Amino acid sequence: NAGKMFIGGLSWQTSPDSLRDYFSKFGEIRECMVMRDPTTKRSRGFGFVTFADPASVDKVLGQPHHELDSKTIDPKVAFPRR
Amino acid sequence: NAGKMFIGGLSWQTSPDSLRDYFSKFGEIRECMVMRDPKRSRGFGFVTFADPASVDKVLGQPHHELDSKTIDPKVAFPRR
Repeated sequence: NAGKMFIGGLSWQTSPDSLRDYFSKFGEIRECMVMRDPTTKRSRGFGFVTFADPASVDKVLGQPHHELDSKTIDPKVAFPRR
Repeated sequence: NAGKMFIGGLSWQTSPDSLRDYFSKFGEIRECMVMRDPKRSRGFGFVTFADPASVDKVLGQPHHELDSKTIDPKVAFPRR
């Protein structure tokens, strides 16, 4: 549904509060989660954000660069299928 | 939480129902979900097993394949 985004490339050290704190700069956030890639303890992880205002997604995508915990992260519109 | 796994590299071919059918052979599944990237090659799948034991059966099988693609199921530790 609306307002949801899937984010790739998170540092292995990025916490959910680091993910929430960065993305709060484009709007209020309903739900936020980080999932580690366990192939290594030093592997890039994945993030999920659910914005309160679905216009927040637009604000995110209008940036050319996104950086978090010194890694370039890759926010995408989420396309879930249960 | 427990009993969760994720799979990368899913083709557009693979339906959520196909993913569920694949992993149900290792045990009953509570949740199953696919996240596509539309850009023409590989999305992500998420499965929640009823019983954590089912994760051990997936990981004790060394080679996995789904809809022509080798897949590499991994334990998922989501943290909100």
